[PDB]
Amino acid sequence: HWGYGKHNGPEHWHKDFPIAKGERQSPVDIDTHTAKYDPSLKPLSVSYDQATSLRILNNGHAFNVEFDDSQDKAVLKGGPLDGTYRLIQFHFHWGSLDGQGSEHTVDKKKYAAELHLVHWNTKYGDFGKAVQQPDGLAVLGIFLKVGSAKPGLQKVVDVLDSIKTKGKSADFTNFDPRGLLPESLDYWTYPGSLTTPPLLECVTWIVLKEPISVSSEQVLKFRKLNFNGEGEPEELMVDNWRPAQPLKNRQIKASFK
Ligand SMILES: O=C(O)Cc1cccc([N+](=O)[O-])c1
Ligand SMILES: [Zn+2]
Repeated sequence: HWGYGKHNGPEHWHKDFPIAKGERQSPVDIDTHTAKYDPSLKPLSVSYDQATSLRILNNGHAFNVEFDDSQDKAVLKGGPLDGTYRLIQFHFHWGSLDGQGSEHTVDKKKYAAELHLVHWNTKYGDFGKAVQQPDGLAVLGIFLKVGSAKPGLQKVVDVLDSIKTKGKSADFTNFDPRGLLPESLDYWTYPGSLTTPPLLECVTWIVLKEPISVSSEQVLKFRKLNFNGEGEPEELMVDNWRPAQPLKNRQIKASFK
């Protein structure tokens, strides 16, 4: 099955998921000089005051912080979006070293990590139906750089020891994702895909310009996770990022001047 190695990594995914070579794949490089300011874009509305996290999961590819998405409790709206998109989970992608890890790049710059807050369009009723639609998901992507610690991330880092290996979960209630957001909500947006199989072309991407800062210690704890299951040969969970894919016939739009 797919993963991030030599033998099963991104460069192989097309064999089981031919949409890997599609017209609207993600991530992409954001060429800041060619992304045009679009005055018709709105401010993003991130409403996470009632978000109800339930659990954290090592799925063997990353870890997921999961939310109760059975009511409109944590929603993303506005920005480039029509309608209302409910938060279901967040996760990250990161590197073996601070010089890589992000999926999107900015003028070819790779950040140490990238956070993805995944939301589904309520007009499709559930996640599984939403991923079948071109406007089914909105993913908010936030870059991480290494510097000052992010106090709001620490709760997540400290639970990771309990989900070291693939298939482990742990209760993770009352975590507030507002603590992961940067000051500005300036963004780039473009139409794209999931960045892991099945790579479905169902995402409006909203990538924030301003990274968050996390400490070296925090990211080092991400890198102590394992791709393998309990008791199997240890292979550190690092470099779980898909590289930039061809932009093809897409425009990246900027919310800011
Ligand atoms: O489980 C998976 O890898 C598929 C999946 C599910 C939800 C979000 C995703 N994304 O690319 O942001 C991908
Ligand atoms: Zn992701």
